[PDB]
Amino acid sequence: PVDVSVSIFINKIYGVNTLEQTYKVDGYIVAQWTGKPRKTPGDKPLIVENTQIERWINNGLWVPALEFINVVGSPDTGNKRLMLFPDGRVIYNARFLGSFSNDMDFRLFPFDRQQFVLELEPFSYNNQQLRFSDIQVYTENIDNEEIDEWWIRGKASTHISDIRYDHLSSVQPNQNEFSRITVRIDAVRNPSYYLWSFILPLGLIIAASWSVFWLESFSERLQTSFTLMLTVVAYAFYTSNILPRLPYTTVIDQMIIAGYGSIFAAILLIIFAH
Amino acid sequence: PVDVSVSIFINKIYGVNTLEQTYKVDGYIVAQWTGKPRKTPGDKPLIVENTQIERWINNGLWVPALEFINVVGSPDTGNKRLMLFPDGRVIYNARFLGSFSNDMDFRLFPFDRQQFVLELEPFSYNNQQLRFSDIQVYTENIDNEEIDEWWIRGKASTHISDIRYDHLSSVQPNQNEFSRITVRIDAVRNPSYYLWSFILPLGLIIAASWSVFWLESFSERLQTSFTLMLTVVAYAFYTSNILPRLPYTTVIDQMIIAGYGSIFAAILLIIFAH
Amino acid sequence: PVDVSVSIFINKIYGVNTLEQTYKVDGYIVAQWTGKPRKTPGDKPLIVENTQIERWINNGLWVPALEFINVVGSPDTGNKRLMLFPDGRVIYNARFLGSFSNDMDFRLFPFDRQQFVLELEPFSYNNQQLRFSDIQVYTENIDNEEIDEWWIRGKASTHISDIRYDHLSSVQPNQNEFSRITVRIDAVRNPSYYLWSFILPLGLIIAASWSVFWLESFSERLQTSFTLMLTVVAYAFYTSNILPRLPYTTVIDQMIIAGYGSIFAAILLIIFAH
Amino acid sequence: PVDVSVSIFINKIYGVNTLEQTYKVDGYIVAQWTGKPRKTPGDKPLIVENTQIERWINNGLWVPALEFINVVGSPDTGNKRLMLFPDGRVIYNARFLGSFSNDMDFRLFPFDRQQFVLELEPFSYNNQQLRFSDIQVYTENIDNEEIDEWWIRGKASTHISDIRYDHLSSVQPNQNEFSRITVRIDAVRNPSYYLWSFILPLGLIIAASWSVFWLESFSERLQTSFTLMLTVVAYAFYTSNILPRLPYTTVIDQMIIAGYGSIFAAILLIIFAH
Amino acid sequence: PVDVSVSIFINKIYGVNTLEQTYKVDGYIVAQWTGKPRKTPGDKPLIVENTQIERWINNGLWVPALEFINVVGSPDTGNKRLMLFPDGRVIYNARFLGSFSNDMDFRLFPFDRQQFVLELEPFSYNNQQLRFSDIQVYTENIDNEEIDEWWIRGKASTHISDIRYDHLSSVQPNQNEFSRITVRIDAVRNPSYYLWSFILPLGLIIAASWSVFWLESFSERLQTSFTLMLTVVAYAFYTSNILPRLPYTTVIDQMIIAGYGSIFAAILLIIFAH
Repeated sequence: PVDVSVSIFINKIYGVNTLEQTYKVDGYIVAQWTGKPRKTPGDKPLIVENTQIERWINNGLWVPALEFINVVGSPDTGNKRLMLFPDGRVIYNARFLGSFSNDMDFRLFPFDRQQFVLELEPFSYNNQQLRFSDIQVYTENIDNEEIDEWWIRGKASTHISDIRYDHLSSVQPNQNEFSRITVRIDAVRNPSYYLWSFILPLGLIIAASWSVFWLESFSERLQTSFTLMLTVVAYAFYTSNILPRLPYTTVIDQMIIAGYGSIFAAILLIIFAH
Repeated sequence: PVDVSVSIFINKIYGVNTLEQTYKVDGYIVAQWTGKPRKTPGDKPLIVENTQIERWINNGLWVPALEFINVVGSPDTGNKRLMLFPDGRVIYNARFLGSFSNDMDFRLFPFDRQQFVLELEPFSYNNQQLRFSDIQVYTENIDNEEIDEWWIRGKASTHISDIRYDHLSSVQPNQNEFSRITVRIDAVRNPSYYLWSFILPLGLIIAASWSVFWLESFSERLQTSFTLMLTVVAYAFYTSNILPRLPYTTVIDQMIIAGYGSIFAAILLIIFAH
Repeated sequence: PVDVSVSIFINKIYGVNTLEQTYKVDGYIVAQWTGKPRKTPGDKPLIVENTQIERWINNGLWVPALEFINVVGSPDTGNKRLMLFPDGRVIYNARFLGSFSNDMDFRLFPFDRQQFVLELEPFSYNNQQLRFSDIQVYTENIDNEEIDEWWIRGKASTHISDIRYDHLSSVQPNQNEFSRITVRIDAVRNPSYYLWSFILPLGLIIAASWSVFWLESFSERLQTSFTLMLTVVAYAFYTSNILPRLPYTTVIDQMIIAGYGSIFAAILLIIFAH
Repeated sequence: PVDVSVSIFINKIYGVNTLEQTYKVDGYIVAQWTGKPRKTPGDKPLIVENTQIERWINNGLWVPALEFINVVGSPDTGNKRLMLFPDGRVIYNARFLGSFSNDMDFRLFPFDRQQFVLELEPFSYNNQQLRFSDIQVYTENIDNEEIDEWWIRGKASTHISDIRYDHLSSVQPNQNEFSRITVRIDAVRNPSYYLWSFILPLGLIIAASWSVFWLESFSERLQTSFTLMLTVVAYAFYTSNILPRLPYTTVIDQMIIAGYGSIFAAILLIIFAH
Repeated sequence: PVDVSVSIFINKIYGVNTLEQTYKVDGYIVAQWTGKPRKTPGDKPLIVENTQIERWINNGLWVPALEFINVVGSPDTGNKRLMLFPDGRVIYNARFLGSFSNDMDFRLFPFDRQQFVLELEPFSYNNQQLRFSDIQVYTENIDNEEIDEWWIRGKASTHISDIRYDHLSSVQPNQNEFSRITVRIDAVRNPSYYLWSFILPLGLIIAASWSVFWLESFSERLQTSFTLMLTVVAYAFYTSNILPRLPYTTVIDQMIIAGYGSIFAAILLIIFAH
């Protein structure tokens, strides 16, 4: 089994779409392994850039195809480098960009602590043919940065495991477990914008809804309550465009439901009084 | 006729757009068949990855093109593997991602029970040239998962049938029936978000619309009724962006129509009283 | 002139964007012609699938490029088949998907009767080099189906004509007329959704606007009339997102204008009374 | 210098996005020049279609790359034809589709008179190596047509000029001026939809805002004025989605500002009266 | 180390999306270096256009791959020219178009002064193999232009630095520093549209909110205050669609918060008075 040393450098993390539950990671991947010795022209190592790499693969060079498990669509791979050394070591450099997905729960939606997970795996070579030696993840550009509305905390966790694929067991009986690399980056959402845009004005709405019981009337009090109902509907307008359609309720959703319940409680209270 | 054994592994199902009536399925497809024996270098089977596969096809290797019938656009095929064995068996591995479409009725829109259908078929080889032996669908990653707002129930149904194409009968008189694989995954929509976002607040609107007949007046009662009309129009705003434009009416649509009818009934009632 | 028999099979028609005045047609195209006899290996016809077709074109095989005249962008061509027969006949099978455009008038917008037109034409071969023998259009999948909000009525009309190109007359003086195939599918819009979503509620708005003259007041009547004005503006909100920006007025637009005129007529009437 | 005769045929002009200030032009381009005589098989001219053209370029054939200067993104080039004649003349036919951009001022926004400009230029050959002889633009399909909301007036202007590039002066000292073709099509916007959708209802709003001074009250007059303020805000909602963010003000924008000023003038007037 | 002289010509800067914090730069890049002397056919320099360039790279020609560091996605590279001179000098011309990103702070959002940064760097060659001699940036087309809503001030700053990559230190111990070119264009936002669209009408809202204390009542004053609350919510609707979700507050956001605070201050003031 060929031992492959991966070095994932995260250039930037952007495009975090909470509705689609996806994010875009740009960076470079450096895979290194030792193969058969070769006689390159000159004692210096020879560098193969994009396209010229194929001629070498048609000649018979072994280059693994390292795919991303949790990618959405084909990754937008840019330039590729294949640096071949006389001794035998091969260094494969490539720039990747793709949309990655995660579970991404939203129980505490303004105060999310989500993990950006990159899963890397060979497409066709199992651990009896290709083993991952180690990975160092260099998240130096975004180690402590306020990317989008997200705070990156700490370093990036690295993990190497074996994944058994039961769909490949019928075609490959004894050898179907694949070496997988998991790269986890813990991210904390910045809650400031939601704090001054949603929670505080809806709190003012709740206070104004409490303030309707100071009238010595019944009809214009009803019109006031339905004006507040229209205002709460207005606040529920641009609520579903910031978080996905979740079966559970979040803080903004419970505040909207509390506003609806407060208005309807005022309605039933004045109807019971009448 | 070459017998081809397919093994569709569904990695994830996502992007279920109810307006477009489409969904995105990501996964791998494993086609296996036995051909002529060949002398690979070494007794071990030889693995061909993306691109190097073509050289083999130019040499004269028979590799079928398994298309998706119900796909929207070209599928975003990633890496491909062609694992050739000395004996003769050929294993074709490929990763697919495309937008698939189904009939997808919405009679009970918050309580949908839709089927995600994948149809697989050879493009050019009929059942006199290529027959599908069997398919095992491995939906283990999403067997019981809350993907998007959808619940996957049970396993995946497998079916192999023959499809007669009458447009190919004029060019191929006696041999125009094609072997087709249908993969059905039954999905149940999670109704919780709609339950606390649409039905309950519109029920409060209906209760408030009932509550207008407690006024001893005529003009401000009219202004109250038109304020409620504006509120129901506001609720009809973000109604057409969650389900497609259907000839029939659904539960949210009947609740909106009931609100409109209740307000107009109040209008005609107070006009008849005056 | 080579006689080419086309057989267009319409798999589905979807994505009918009335704002862009475009629609998406998916299906297969079967072109058949007789060329020089050839000695294929074996008496059976030889099938060339995607990619391997080019090698044959580099060898010198004559394969026409049948383009779509009214397409928007490049068509998303999937798999291609080239079935070569010993005798000489060549059958060209290809799967096409593209956005097509038509004139698509909207005088009676909820009750549209539009035609989906597919125009097929060789790119480089005129009728002195390539003539279209006949076309049979097999619209069997959508012969009577409720696709989107559209009803497909009857069969598909077929037509073969010669198109003179005056821009090619300066470079080709005597031979610049091209054989063109026009495929027309008559479609009827389903008016039910608009009937229960726009016409009926706006009729209720018109009735409520008539109902303002029952007040014995002047100021709160004015406030009622401007509340109705705000409601009509709300109904004009999600009006321009369902049909394109047309110089003429349609039924929804005339209903909105009638609502505006009714409110302003009420305003001028009460001002004249005062 | 090789004299190249261009013949641009405009099939259609569509997708005029005023916000992006871009438009989509579909059509064919016919470039013709005379080169070295060649012995084609047979006295008839030989036609090279897409792909087979490259083999000829690898053989050493001189085919210029005619780029579009004002294009947005890569043009969506479809089929290409290279018609080679025994004598020597070469005719290059290609179908282009791309997003083009212009200055596109909006001083009189409902009554725009904009020019659709296509700029064509060789990428690498200057006028010491490639000169444009003439261009005839055949805008016969859209000579007098109501495309989108735009009226095409007259024919298309043709112009051939030399463009000096100062960025190529350091690498090419004496020869850096390039022959450029400018194709201008004058377009007039159809003002009918805006006339019955924006100007007339906002005029009714202005009349109703004038009508507030008929009340013998102060509080409900204030509530009426703020209802009209909410209506003008509603009309300012779907105002910024039809024209881009311009430093200057247009007719719809001045009408909105006049409505705001009229309401605030009413407010200050009644406050001064009180 | 090969000295490479770059000449970046900025054709246009457009598509400045403040929400995505990205912008689109179109233009041409001219890289020039001196290599081994060659015997071209004829004393004149030989021009290689797109595609034919590869044959030369397969022959063994050294052409660097100059990537963009801050690009979003793959750049939409169009035509490429490789002009080879007898002496030895090679001129590489290419047209690039891609989405670039910057830090792009928005402390003074209507009065932004942002920098459009283009970072250019070889993908595989370090400064021991490729050194950047100089860069001249020719921003002559947009030197003083009102592109979008942005004013370009002055010329473009040029900078050449060495970037040490610590992720390449494990694979290349002593040689991992790369020559980088930074091109900065200072841009000033045009504040006119925001000045007459947001600040002035919200100032009128603030004045009207001050004007509520002129009523001798309590209930209709409350209804007036909640009508103003609904108007401020309406103004907060189309506020989050022009600037991204920032942790800090900007001028429009502070004006919205001031309106909310003024209305709630009026509410608490009249409640304290009652």
